[PDB]
Amino acid sequence: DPTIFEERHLKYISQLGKGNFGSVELCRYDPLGDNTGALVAVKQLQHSGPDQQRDFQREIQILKALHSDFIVKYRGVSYSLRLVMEYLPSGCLRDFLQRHRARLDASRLLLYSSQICKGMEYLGSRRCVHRALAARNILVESEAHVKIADFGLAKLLPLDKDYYVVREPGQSPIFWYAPESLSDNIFSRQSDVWSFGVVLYELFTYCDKSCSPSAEFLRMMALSRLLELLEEGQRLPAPPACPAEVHELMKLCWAPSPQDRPSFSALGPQLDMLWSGSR
Ligand SMILES: *CCC(=O)Nc1cccc(-c2c[nH]c3ncccc23)c1
Ligand SMILES: NC(=O)Nc1ccccc1
Repeated sequence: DPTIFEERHLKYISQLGKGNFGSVELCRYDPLGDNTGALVAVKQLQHSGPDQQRDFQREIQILKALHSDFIVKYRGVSYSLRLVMEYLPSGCLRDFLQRHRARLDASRLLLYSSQICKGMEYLGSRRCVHRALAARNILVESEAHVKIADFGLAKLLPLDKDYYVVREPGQSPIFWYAPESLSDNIFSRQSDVWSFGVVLYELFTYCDKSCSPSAEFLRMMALSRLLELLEEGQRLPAPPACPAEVHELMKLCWAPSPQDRPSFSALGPQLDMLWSGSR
């Protein structure tokens, strides 16, 4: 098995991020001990109950089974249990957009949109719901290439259903979630499409803090209140210089009824042809 990384050869470098039940660390897999080894990102749990340990075992199996240019690559595990992934050096898309705004044009955002869409299309085809999709957990491999990451809330669909219900949703951020998620804790590939709409909003505002989803809710008046806005048909406003056709795609992603939202398969070509027509 080349899929097993020895604890002793994973050299801690620094922390990339920390949740409440887990963290990701930049490490060097340095078996030769000369610091020529490759950088990897390593996820582990802290203060984890047995429930979280099982979830993490599933998460590892899910990520491992996904083979897409647009999904963060599984490399292996270390055995206590640690998930080893490729390191994507440019970090999360949210911060990247803020930092490099000036050198990213509409074309580039469409490229990212298209990559994320393909990624989500691929997920759907493995009957996986991501749920957490947002600019803060999409990663940047390069200026020309993003990938979906953070499968901490990802779940495979029941084999007899196209959605699932979660019993306790925790204290996750509400501004990316579809109404059926907010009202009944329902999640599906069609709720993912809603979330993708919010990601398009993020991309095309370059994740400016003053018009973030959370900022725009506060202006436009917690869980009960947002849900009421959405049922009334209120949506995030068109980003300042957003191409009309992108804004329209967002609004479709945010259809009240899950069955009226476009599929990722239908979004893909529409985004790709806006790219051709912009560049
Ligand atoms: C945008 C802030 C944030 O939460 N970024 C973040 C958190 C945790 C991990 C990463 C990161 C950066 N490069 C990586 N490569 C692979 C896996 C995770 C990872 C970024
Ligand atoms: N999808 C969408 O428009 N949601 C929303 C609406 C108002 C405030 C925050 C988020």
